Amino acid sequence: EFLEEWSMENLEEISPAAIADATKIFVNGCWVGIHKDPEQLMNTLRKLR
Repeated sequence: EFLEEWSMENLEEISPAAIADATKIFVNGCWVGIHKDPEQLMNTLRKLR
């Protein structure tokens, strides 16, 4: 849930010509989206943990 309100583009609502310069987000094995700013997402997830 938290990833989807933190602006994670899903797999169905995206064009594959905008996936080269984006980070693959996995959760527990399955690929669930991409993201365009992985450091603010990363330390935000850490300070929520």
